[PDB]
Amino acid sequence: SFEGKIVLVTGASRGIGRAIAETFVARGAKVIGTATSESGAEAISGYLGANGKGFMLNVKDAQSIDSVLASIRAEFGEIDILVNNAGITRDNLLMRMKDDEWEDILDTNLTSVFRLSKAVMCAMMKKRFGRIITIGSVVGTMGNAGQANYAAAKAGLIGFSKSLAREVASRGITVNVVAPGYIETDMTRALTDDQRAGILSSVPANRPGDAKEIASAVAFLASDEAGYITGETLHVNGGMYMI
Amino acid sequence: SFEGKIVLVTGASRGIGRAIAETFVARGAKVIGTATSESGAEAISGYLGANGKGFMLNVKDAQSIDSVLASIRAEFGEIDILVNNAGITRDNLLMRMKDDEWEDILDTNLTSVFRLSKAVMCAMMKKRFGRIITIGSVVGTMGNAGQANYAAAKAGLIGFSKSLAREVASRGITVNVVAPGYIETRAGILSSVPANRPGDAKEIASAVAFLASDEAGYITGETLHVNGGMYMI
Ligand SMILES: NC(=O)C1=CN([C@@H]2O[C@H](COP(=O)(O)OP(=O)(O)OC[C@H]3O[C@@H](n4cnc5c(N)ncnc54)[C@H](OP(=O)(O)O)[C@@H]3O)[C@@H](O)[C@H]2O)C=CC1
Repeated sequence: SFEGKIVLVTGASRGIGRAIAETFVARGAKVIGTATSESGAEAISGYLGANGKGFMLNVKDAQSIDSVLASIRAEFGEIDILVNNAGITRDNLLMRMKDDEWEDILDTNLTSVFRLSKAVMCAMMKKRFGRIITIGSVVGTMGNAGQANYAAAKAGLIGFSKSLAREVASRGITVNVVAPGYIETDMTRALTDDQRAGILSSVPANRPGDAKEIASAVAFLASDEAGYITGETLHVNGGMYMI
Repeated sequence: SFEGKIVLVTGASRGIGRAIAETFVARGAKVIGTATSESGAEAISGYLGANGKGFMLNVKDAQSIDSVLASIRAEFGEIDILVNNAGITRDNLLMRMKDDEWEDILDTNLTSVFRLSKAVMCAMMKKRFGRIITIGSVVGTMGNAGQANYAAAKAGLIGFSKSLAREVASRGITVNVVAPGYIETRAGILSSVPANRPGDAKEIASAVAFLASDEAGYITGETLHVNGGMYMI
């Protein structure tokens, strides 16, 4: 149960993000989800109801971050659990990878983790409790052709998390990463059956993952039953990669 | 043997970068080292001698990168072996680390690997041979307090190399990372090294040299840990 916990979930409009926010709502938390557009911000508030609210936040603008967090501080309070789920893919083979594509991935998926962790953990330290969970990817451990930018960012937040964990572990704050595998989004249900079966051939579980299965893992690491788990990567990929 | 191969080592003024550049010269290659100062550049041209040359290179400047590459391709030729070694530290506990310190580590230690690997790989693919080695750090794997920016960049270049290795493995190019531990450039950190001694700069060079050789054509997407037991994977 998360009765009393203030939970921030970046990128919460759909898929993993929404399933994460929906899980915390059902377990008694005050859940704050973000989208990149005001329409998404208001769409989050609709399905969050009275238990939470949606905000428009861009993880690449420090001004947008100071505003939303202050807005969160006024109408809700200090964040107890931060779930970094802002993240995009800008696929290309390296010889075709443009600069802005590399820079966009590092600012959206890696620098975002540094900036939001810096802003929430001052309160987690004085309250001697905190949870910082970032959604990485199996690509960060396994690598993948055409996603050198993506894998660099997803692996970078692991080293970041391990370093931050060592800094704050003695103050009741744990910093962890959930690494999803093949999860069924709407873009999953939109590729050809030839494509679908191709990825499944490398999944021993012989099925795509479900967004709530990532939410279950995020929920566990955030629960108070995981105070001794810090600097860890929890892989949820159905056996696609085994570490 | 490295006869007929052209090597480029970024950041080869001193320490690990120098030992790497000197090792490739000692095994028959034509070597180019880079520094940020025209000072350190002429220092590299000095110790390389008639078998190599130094260049001033700022990996955060795209004009500097392309200019040095043009010179190398005109004076020496296409680069066969890229050793990514440019790197800096600006440590701070996270709530004390200003955004500039996070920016500089990523731009210098991570984005530099993407820029120069991309710039050299087109010729490597046409030759159907290539070696890309990036000097990482034990910190990128074990993590370290006050070094979240350094660790994130060092961990990120491993995710980069794994993906790139999958892209070019079939065309005779391998992409690997050498991860040093405690290398002498207190005893409190030597208390964490079971070897009970610091590593030598040339001990990293021997690693890099092994990966860059034709004997290591089947090693790709791998991190070789040279740390004396500080971390074990
Ligand atoms: N020392 C250790 O224990 C460890 C070292 N490493 C890494 O391995 C390498 C060891 O070399 P080390 O002697 O430690 O570090 P150096 O003291 O040799 O300086 C690192 C190199 O980076 C170059 N450099 C700095 N900024 C830039 C830039 N903006 N553009 C291009 N080049 C730049 C420097 O050139 P100049 O001489 O012009 O500054 C120098 O040659 C480093 O990359 C280090 O991070 C890995 C693990 C631990």
